[PDB]
Amino acid sequence: MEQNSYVIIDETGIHARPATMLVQTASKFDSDIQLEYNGKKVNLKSIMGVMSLGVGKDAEITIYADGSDESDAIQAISDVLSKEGLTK
Repeated sequence: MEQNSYVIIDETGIHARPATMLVQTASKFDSDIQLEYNGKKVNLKSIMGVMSLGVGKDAEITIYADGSDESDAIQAISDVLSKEGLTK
């Protein structure tokens, strides 16, 4: 299983807007990607979780992936994350 950590830079804190794309692009692949935040792991396939993940700004989040696209899913995430600008 391959994961990926990041830092929130969006004062909006990963919301349903992005959480959607991330979650989407996450499962959209196949691998079993999971969201994490300050030891708070969840399902990167559900918003209710990514949303209730209080992905506040200045907060460091993470995402896991265990499949055949895991790495590919991780590459998509960071992309979606940076794509929106919730991180870096």
